[PDB]
Amino acid sequence: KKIILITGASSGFGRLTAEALAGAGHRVYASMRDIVGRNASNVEAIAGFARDNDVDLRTLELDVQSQVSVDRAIDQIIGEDGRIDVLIHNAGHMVFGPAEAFTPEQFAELYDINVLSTQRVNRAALPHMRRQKHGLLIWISSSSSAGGTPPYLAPYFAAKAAMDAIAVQYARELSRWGIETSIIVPGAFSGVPDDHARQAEYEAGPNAGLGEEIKKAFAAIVPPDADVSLVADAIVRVVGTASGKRPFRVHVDPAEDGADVGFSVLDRLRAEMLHRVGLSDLLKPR
Amino acid sequence: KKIILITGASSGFGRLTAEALAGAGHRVYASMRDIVGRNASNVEAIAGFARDNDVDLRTLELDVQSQVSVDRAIDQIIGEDGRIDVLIHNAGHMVFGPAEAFTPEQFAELYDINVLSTQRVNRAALPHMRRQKHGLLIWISSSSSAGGTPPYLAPYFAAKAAMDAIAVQYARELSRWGIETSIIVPGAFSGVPDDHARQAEYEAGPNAGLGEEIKKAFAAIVPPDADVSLVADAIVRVVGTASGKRPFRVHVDPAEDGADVGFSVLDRLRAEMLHRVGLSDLLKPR
Repeated sequence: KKIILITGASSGFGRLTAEALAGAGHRVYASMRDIVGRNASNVEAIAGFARDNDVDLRTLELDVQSQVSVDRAIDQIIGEDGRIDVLIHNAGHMVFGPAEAFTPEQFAELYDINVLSTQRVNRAALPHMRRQKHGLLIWISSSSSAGGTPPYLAPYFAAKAAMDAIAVQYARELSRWGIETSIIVPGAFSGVPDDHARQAEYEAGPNAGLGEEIKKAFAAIVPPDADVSLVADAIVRVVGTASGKRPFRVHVDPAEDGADVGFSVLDRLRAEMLHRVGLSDLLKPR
Repeated sequence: KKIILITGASSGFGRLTAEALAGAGHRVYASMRDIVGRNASNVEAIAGFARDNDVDLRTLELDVQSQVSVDRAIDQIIGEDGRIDVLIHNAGHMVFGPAEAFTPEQFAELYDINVLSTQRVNRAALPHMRRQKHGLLIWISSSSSAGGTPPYLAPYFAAKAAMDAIAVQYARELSRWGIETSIIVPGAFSGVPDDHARQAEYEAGPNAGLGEEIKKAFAAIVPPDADVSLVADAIVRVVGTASGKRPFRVHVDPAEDGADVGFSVLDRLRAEMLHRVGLSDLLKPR
């Protein structure tokens, strides 16, 4: 029985994952921003599930955009439980529109939400996990960072691509500390540009209709019975695998956009390089 | 003879590329920050080359971290020449150290320099290129976004990974406007963490010596005669290729870290997806 923290768990993969892990008997902290306001109903929904099923599912206020918020929440868990066994980076947020119409700040904000968030959380949690010389980081990545993708989500896909690159780096840099990494790669199963005038130029020029054309074409390739719970069940299986035998990436992509193939080539090239330079021990947590 | 703007051209690939393009007879704006202070010598070096060789190489103040700076510089070129035929995104900056020891702001700053920079420049330049219905964006990407890589450069590799994802998106989103894209993928041929205490923990724990071990192991695989001018010559060749027949990516990687293989798989999967959804026209500028 593990102590687990998941970020951005108000709904989506985050929430089903927190519930499935708690179903598997773990002590699960399902964290999220603004539990008194914006997420009050989600808190109620999750709390009701936890009591109805008699599982150790707890909700925790954790705003990943605030270091002070993050620090407080990590201190609560450590003061209560002594450690974190599994850290699940899931907080995220996407957008749609012509990249040119998104402002520089918009891209920055996206980075904040999808990447800087993980760094705040890691900088808070990692000191404790490093003292244990043991632990598992799970990152919810995205098939888009190495598979076929639609146009019109650039600030989002950029941030996710950076997030996966960072996950990979930590995997190596934490391995001598005994910390394991597993990256979940979900396929296809939300803001817009602030520059309305620029977007209107796109709509009246050669890209007229492209936005809707993209949404429809990409919706159409998702199997109608594709279920987001597949991701939660992949995660319960990772957590339930013996230490040292966890997969590095798990692909859950009913639309089969190819990230399984892309990443398995990238993963192979990256390992090849570490063998080549005499650093193959970084491929395997101590 | 083309009108060309290159960012971050004070030295490095940027500078040799500006000189080679000017050698090929183009009108080249080699832009950079702070030409009166920090880059005054670089300005002198470049200006001396231009007069000695009698080439149309011009230096231009352009601070990619300032929208006002960017706008001014683009207005100067357009007021002088009427258009930009080739836009070369090259401004960049790297760092080395354990990812945990870099602060959230540090990662943000890196993103600013390596990604938000291109967005400021694109938002300024693209309206003009779109009116022409013609033009070429060249991005200087990095073998690290799809090849074997060292640990200890996470904020940098993250930013470059996002930058490549963005380049790919613009390639599709600009194609109906007639704008071509080519991405240069240079292999191996500089700040540090602000959190000294955290870095000192890494140095005294299980990652003792890893920093130097990485620098030495990765230096050793670069062929001693690998020359950075290979990149400049690849770019002159792209620019000199007929419109509509430019390669999408050009790999220049003497250490052979595998990004050629990684990207050619990713490129294939991405095209496959656009054919699959009926958007294959996005693969080919109008």
